Amino acid sequence: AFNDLLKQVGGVGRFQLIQVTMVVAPLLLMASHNTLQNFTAAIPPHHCRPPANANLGGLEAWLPLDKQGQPESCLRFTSPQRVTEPCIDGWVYDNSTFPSTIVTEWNLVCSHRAFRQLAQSLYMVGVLLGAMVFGYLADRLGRRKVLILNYLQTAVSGTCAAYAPNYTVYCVFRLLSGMSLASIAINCMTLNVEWMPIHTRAYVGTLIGYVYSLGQFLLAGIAYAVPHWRHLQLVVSVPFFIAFIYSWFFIESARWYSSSGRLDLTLRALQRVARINGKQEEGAKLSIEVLRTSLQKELASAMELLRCPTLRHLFLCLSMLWFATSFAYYGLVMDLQGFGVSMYLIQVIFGAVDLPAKFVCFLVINSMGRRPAQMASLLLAGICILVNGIIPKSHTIIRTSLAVLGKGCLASSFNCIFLYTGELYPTVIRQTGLGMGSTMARVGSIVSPLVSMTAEFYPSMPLFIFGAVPVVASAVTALLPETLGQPLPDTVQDLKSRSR
Repeated sequence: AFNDLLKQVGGVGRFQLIQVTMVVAPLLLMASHNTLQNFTAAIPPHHCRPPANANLGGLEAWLPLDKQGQPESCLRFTSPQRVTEPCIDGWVYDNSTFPSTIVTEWNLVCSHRAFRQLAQSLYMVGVLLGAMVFGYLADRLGRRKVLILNYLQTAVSGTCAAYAPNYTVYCVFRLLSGMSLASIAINCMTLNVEWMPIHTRAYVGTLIGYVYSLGQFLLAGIAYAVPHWRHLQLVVSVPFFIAFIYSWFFIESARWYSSSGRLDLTLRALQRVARINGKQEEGAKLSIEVLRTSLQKELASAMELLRCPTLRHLFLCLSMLWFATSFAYYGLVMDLQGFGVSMYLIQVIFGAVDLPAKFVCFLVINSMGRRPAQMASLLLAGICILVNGIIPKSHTIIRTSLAVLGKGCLASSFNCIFLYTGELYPTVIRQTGLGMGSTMARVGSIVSPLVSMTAEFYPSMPLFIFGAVPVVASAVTALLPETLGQPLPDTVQDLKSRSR
């Protein structure tokens, strides 16, 4: 087995530490890139600019007032103070907090407000495309080469977005940045796991969860330090140039070399790692014949998820769970400005709640089971979001606390569904099923900004939709079997025997 060779060349040695750390470091900026528009697309207060030929009755004589006494954002009087007209001459933006965003840069307000959400969706479209395209590319070219390309693409596209001369160019490059960043996240965990012993593989996924949580803190600090969107976009993008330079020194996974029919490449990688780990004597004992015997034994389709009636029910129910969790998650975390508290503080608190959420999810999963944990986390998240849509916006502390609880619950939902999905699918299709679940989540993050556009017509409709979907999904979990205390199924036959 390949695990025996890995233990022979050092187990979790110096090479594993160095390479895993270097590969995992860009996931710190992953959260910044995923939710950057909260700061780069922040919406400052705005109103119509008065006619140029007019002399400032003053500005108040030109602006109709809303029900709360504030000037209207999208209408001005045709004559100084009652015929209203849109902002023909543009808008005046309050620059006290956010001096420059893509909203102020390209006037993404009023009838053009939806372009802000379209840009977010196009980013998530790139994330979806990058998962599929670079998932195939990593298999043909290897994890190391694709990571090298992804770092360069992320650095170049993110920098180009910072220097975009118009909205269209910004969207194109944001989409390209999402393409490579999705591959970075996917191939970071594939490359690191393939170089780690099987009994340490769960720690790799756990460490990645801690890194993403730390990235939310990092975005808060960077955005607060760098308010200007062009500078902010640039500053989270150029670190990937550094990763691109040192990624050349990555060692491709010996397991991928063997699966590609290159044992001499497998041998060279293993001996290099043995040299780094101080196990040169063990590495010098390796040979193509030794590798051939060990990997002889080790060396279904996604359509079977729909062709098999037994696998179809699980796939459909899990797809709803994966979709809803992501759909509600990005519905909530991309609406930071809507809580009335400073977005930097909320971003900090949102990152902090991930840690107790995992601990509480860990406690519930092992005690009650995966199904009640998945049910409760989705149900409570939905209720929290739904109640947030009812409470008036003036109650900032209550609404923010509910949002934090809802965000923590959805983080627990993410933690449970990944573990639940693997124990639900048989070993023949488990990797395909986990990939299809992650795909459904990526679809949810595409749809979520689109639903957010409905706030233009009904201000509270997005929150109701973001809350209703997980509540419905919480009922879907009731159709799933409980996996706590069960052996992992191997074939679809095991699935039917378990049900019987």
